[PDB]
Amino acid sequence: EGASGFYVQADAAHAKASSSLGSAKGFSPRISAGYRINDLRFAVDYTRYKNYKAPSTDFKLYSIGASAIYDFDTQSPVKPYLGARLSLNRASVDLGGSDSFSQTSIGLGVLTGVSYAVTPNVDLDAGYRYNYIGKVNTVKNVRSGELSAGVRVKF
Repeated sequence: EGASGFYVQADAAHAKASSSLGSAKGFSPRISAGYRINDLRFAVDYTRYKNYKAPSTDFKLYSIGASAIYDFDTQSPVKPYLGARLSLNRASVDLGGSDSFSQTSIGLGVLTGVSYAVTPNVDLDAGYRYNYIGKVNTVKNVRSGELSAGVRVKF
């Protein structure tokens, strides 16, 4: 109805990916862009997961997501939040030097966390995301948990 407080955010994340085959640990840098309407934040992000240590079959995970988030007001620069995320997900496996990708899978996740306002234009953000990514070319019940820390600049 009237958009405002456009912004960009970068996060670093410790992640755990799981499936019916097992689980693995790694890192999940994220970049997003967004804005506020009403008291809601909307954002698009690109995330890419890598293993710390490569299993016999190494892989990467990629998503592009759309998030809707509610920020709780307190009497303070500390602001809890709660949200939901829809995503398009792919996996990668290296094959003679080159990545080869899986089909695309729709994912559904929850996000929560806390922001701190450093100044009226800059926030720090400590978060948890959980994503149900489902079935990625053969492998079942793919899911991830991510703990993150980032910076948001509302230009």
